[PDB]
Amino acid sequence: MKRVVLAFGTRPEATKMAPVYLALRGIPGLKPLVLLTGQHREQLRQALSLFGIQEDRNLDVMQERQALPDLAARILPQAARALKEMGADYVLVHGDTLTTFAVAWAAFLEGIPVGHVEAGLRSGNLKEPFPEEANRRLTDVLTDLDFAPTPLAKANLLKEGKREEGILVTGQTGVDAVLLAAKLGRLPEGLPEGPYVTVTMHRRENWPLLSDLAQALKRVAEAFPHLTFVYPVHLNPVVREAVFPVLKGVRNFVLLDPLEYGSMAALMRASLLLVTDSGGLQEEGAALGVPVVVLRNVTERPEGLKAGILKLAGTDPEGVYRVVKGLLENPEELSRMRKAKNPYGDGKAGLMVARGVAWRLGLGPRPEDWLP
Amino acid sequence: GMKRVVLAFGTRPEATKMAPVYLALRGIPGLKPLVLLTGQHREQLRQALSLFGIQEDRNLDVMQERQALPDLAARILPQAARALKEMGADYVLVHGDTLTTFAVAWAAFLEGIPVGHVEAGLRSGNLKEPFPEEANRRLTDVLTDLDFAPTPLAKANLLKEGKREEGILVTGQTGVDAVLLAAKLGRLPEGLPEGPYVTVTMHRRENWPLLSDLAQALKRVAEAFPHLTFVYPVHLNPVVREAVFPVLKGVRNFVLLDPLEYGSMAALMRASLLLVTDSGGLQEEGAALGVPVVVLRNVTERPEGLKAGILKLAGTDPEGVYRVVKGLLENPEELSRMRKAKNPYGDGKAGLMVARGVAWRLGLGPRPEDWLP
Repeated sequence: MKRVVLAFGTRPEATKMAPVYLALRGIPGLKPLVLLTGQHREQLRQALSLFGIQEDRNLDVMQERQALPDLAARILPQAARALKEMGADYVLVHGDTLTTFAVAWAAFLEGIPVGHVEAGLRSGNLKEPFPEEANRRLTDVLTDLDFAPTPLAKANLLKEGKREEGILVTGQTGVDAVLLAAKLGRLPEGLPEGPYVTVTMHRRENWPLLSDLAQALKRVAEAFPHLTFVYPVHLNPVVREAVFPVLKGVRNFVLLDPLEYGSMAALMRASLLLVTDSGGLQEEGAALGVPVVVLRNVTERPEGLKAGILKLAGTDPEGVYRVVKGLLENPEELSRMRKAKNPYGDGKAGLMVARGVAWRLGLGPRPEDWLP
Repeated sequence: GMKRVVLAFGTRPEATKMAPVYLALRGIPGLKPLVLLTGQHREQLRQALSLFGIQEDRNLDVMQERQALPDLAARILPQAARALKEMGADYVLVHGDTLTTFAVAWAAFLEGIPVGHVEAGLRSGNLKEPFPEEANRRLTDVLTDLDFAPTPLAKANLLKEGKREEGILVTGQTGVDAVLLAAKLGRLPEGLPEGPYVTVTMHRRENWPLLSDLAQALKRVAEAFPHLTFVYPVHLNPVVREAVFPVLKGVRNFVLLDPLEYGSMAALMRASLLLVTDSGGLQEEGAALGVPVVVLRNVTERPEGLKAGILKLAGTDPEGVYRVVKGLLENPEELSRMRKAKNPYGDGKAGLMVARGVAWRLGLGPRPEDWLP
């Protein structure tokens, strides 16, 4: 039995790796194992529990901020020992954290092949993001197999000296993850009957406009009394103090505290539309086929704005009210959005990663690139 | 100067190639070079830097015992970051492909200090061979602000890894500068007869069994040139001495010495009309000094030298060696052409180019022009 160790330390990483773990379990001759490398073991176990996954080993790390050189030095030796003791035949890492490179380097120094999930993304500037851009580039120098989420990612890797045979375009495992989480998660309790409209103004950008936006949300809720608007506020002093004094009295509105990945996925899934200012929650909406209205007017990947998935409602208070209201009064246009083709993946990226690993371990054939 | 440039290295070979850079930096207004030793033999490296008149400014704390790679890197990283920050480094220069070199470069990067990589770009194209050196150099170059490539080929390798043109400078080898410096600072062996001299060196293990025959050929050469003194620092290996001593001891114009130090040997070669050797390393040293070299081999371990006309092959047949060496010593024009041949490794000023490259990055001067082969 070949052992494949997935090493990660944050909840976002855990959710993106869960589909990979699940697909590996379905391959004969392979056994997936999880090595936690972060802080907050309870939070990670909770995140993994949504998918019925428990870790196999945990590294010993400090619970607060540590100087980067000290963090790397603390992870390296531990990681090398953990990977050898776990009997790893292959190691999968994800993302661009310092911890991720340290684990990849430990594996390489121990002669264990490394696969990098969601690899190839580049800014072209080592000073931004710091030290993430360097972390991912360093990690890719050592990778046996790069799992690029897009054709562009593959192009980047090819310009850095990576061989085509060592690159597999898989699409985003995040797509697989949210689709599954939507089914596994449970809606917030106590919520009224639907239809629902999920609202989440997370971005710390619109600090001032936050109030005006809330005023617009109140008026749209009045324009749609037969619709329930669920809004999980970040219980932040600056945020709460700006939205609650405006929405608290709206019987049509439901204010909740931050939700967990599974619950938020289920809520979005059970919603007719998503109103947000977060790029992350916009991509999840795309995978779920849920229409999204971004409270912006530019920036980001026009991939989704390439018609379908999302639409911009600008920052203008009155403009937003009209954009959203116009949509909720146009459901059949919202139907055109839900049927939009997902440009981020087919929900089988996790399976492709697992098959790629099986191929490297001589257990199966090389899968073919995912095509948008 | 106001800006501080830390050169971090931990082995004698690295110190030798970095010395020319250190001295060139000391000559640039607004810059002050500093040395951070990163190896296991402080006193040993300390003495090596002595020849060049360089002292270290700080040393990392490294175990003497062998250690697993992950543990070594972990041991180096934190203290390196702290040392570079406490030394107030505005720029860091590293050399080589060791694990420590990458650990230092990563420490500098994490502290936000630009890093320059000397003699960068050489690749094997295989992460398994050499291990972990190929990985070490590729990792180091991901983080480098300026790569100083010894050759156009090295530059081509760097571009192939995503490095941008503006971030690469072809400098030639600082090793050339080092020999010239060592020759100038060194002193010839004591009590030598009045010159001219011919330096002789034979120690290629494969030539071992031919040493007696080759020594006899050299004895014939010495007898044919009574006015020249042949100086031969003989290696300590008893096998070598049993072969050469009985033949060359007692030869009037042959001087047999014990192995010389880097500087003393460079000085001897510089004072010689010709170098006779079977060593690739010494052949390259002769070329740095513009000293004609005759190689006692049937083929060269590098085509560059032969192509450049800096060396002549004499083969290993005794009669042939005599004919070639005697012929060359009686052909002043051929010897002259060899001394005037363009060195295919560097122009002896690679250190100055590296120094100017750093000054340019720090906004203290224009970008130097690339060395041309």
